[PDB]
Amino acid sequence: TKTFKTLDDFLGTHFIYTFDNGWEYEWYAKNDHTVDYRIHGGMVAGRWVTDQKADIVMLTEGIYKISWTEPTGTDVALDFMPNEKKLHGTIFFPKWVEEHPEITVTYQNEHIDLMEQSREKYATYPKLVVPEFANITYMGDAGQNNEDVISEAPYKEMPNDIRNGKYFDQNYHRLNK
Amino acid sequence: TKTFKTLDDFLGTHFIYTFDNGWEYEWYAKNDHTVDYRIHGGMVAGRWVTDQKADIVMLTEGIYKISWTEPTGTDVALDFMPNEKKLHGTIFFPKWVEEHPEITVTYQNEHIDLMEQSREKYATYPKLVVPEFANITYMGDAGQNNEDVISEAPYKEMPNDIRNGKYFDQNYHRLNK
Repeated sequence: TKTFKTLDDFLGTHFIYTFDNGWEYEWYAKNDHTVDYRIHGGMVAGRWVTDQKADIVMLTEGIYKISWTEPTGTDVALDFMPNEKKLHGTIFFPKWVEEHPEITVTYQNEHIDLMEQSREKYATYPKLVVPEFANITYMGDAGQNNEDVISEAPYKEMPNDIRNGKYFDQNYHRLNK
Repeated sequence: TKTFKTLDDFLGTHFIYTFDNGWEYEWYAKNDHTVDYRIHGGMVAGRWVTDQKADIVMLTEGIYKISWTEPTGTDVALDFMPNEKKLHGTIFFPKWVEEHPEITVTYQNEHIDLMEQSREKYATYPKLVVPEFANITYMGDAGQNNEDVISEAPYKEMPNDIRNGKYFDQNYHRLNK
C-alpha cells in the first residue's frame, strides 16, 4: 500500500467508504479543483454528480481537505486521512433536502435548474448537519481527469465490482461506456 | 513548546490567528461541544459569539476538526494544526451575510431572533464560500469552561493585550469583568 504525502499523491484517487450506519459513498478527486461522486446507500442512494467544482488543499503531510457547495444549497467539508483509511465528512443539508431527499436522487448534471428552483422554493432552516467518520474500503489510482470513473448511475453490486477488479480495465477505463 | 497529541490537549485552548489579507480572528475551544469566538478585522470586525454548539473531533494525532452552523445560516468547518501553528477554515456564508455583513456585527447572543429573521427575509444564494489558511499567532491554555476568555466586544489593541500578558491574570481570568 502506497503512502500519501503530497497533494499530487492524493489527486486522481478514487475512494469508496462506509459510515457507521452502513451507508456506502464514493468520491473521486478528478483534478485539483474538481470532484465527482456517487451515492450507494441511505437517504440519497442513487444520486451521482460529476464536475463539481471544489477547493482542495493539503492540510499537512497526508491529510487533505475538500470544500464545496451544491446546486441544492448543500455545503460539504471532507477531510481524507488515506494513510489511516479514514475520512471525516461534514454535510450541511438545507431543511428541504432532509424533507425531500428524493428530489436530489438523480444525475444532478441534467437537473441543475430543478435543484436551484427547489432551494429557493422550499425551506432552508433548520439545517441538518451530519459530521461523521467513515472507513475507506477502496482506494484506486484512477489518474487525473479520467471521465470513466464516475460515468453512470450506481447499481446494486457496483462497489463489489470495482473492488473485485471487474469494473475497470488495466488502464482504469470502462471497456463498455 | 507543548506538542498537541490528544483531543484533551486541544480542548481549552484559546487561539488568535491571521489570514493572508491581515484579518485577525479569535476562537476558543470551551469544551468538547462548545466554542466562543471574536472577530478583530475585516467583513465582520466587531462580531463576537459565546456558547456556539459545535462538533469537535480529532481527525488524527494533533489535528482537530470543528463543524458548526450559525443563527445567521452560516456554516463553518475549521481544521486546526496547532503543532504547525496553522489553521484552515471554510466559511459558507449565505448571500445576505455577504450583502449586509454589518447586521451580524454585534454580540450575537443578544440578537438571535434578529439573525433568524434576517436569514429567512433575505437571499441565501449564491453562497460566499471562503476556504483559507491562517497563521496562528497566539495559543493560550485557558482550561475548559472558562467564561472569561471571550466575555466582551473586541477593542483595537485587544490581541496585543492578550499576547503581551496584559489581559488575563495568572489563572487566565479577567481581573475586572
